[PDB]
Amino acid sequence: QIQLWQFLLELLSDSANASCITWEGTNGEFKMTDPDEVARRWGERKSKPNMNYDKLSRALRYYYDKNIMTKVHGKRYAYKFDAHGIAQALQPHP
Amino acid sequence: SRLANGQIQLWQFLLELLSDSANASCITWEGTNGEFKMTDPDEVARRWGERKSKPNMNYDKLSRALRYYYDKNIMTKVHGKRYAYKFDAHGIAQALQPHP
Amino acid sequence: PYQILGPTSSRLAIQLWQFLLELLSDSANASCITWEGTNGEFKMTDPDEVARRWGERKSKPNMNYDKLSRALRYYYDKNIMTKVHGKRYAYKFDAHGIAQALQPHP
DNA sequence: GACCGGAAGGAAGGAAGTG
DNA sequence: CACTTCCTTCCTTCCGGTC
Repeated sequence: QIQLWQFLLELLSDSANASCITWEGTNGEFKMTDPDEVARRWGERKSKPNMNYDKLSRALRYYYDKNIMTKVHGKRYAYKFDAHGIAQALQPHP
Repeated sequence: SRLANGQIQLWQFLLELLSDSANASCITWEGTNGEFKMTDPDEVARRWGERKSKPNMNYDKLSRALRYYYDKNIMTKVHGKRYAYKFDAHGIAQALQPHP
Repeated sequence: PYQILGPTSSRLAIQLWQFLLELLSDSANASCITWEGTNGEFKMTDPDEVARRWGERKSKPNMNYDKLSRALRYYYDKNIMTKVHGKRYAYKFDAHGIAQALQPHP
């Protein structure tokens, strides 16, 4: 199915959807400017009327452990994709 | 369990680590009746990955596996303690020699 | 409803979809399973009861919902039934799938 | 309110065993 | 085959907590 981490890159790529989500430079760093709006779409996308930011953020926090993306400290609605994290998952040395 | 004799099952693999106290770092017992605790859930998960050739394995995915054992009655959650699961002898007994 | 009881009772004259419609026949089993719309949509109101029974009729214990559900998950591509999106324990039969299985018309 | 992480359980679909 | 078995993967859907 459509994975969340993918569905975010679906909207980040389109600069017309800068109202809800957009990049913030650094290195693969991004922000949700309208947190509710993001969750609202990811809701309808998966036939989910209840899906809010809390339920979405939970989904994102699992990626801290999967080592896909990390939370940008202090900065509100700030999540940064982890290159090394993703690189250590497709070039592993057990 | 030594009475085992497909691949290793999680409930089995855990009893392998529990038997040896060299692995007391990440997993260990907590009183009688098979109450056990994971003292480093991260470590346990990583080995269950090593054993099943699956480097991605993390608690969320491992833990989900344990939670399927509630209907098999193979092991149970200790509600009080964090990262603490209790085995069920009768469960693994019925799992090995089922009687209709 | 009555229309769907055509296929079910004609095959009754043992696969899992057959057994599910054997449960939907009459009622008193409404406690565990029943219909939504008579299009095909149906819900399991006690999933773990449906399971317990299905295991009993096949003479195999340790038959939970996950093991039953996985069986329904293979019916997706055979086109015997489909999932109802965002409805806990809700599935929908495909008449055109049951058609091919009862009568082969290539 | 944003943020953290258990914990439960759904739902999908691989992979190997059943008989 | 038509499942059964055992997951792995990916989340919703609650929480009781920190800040």
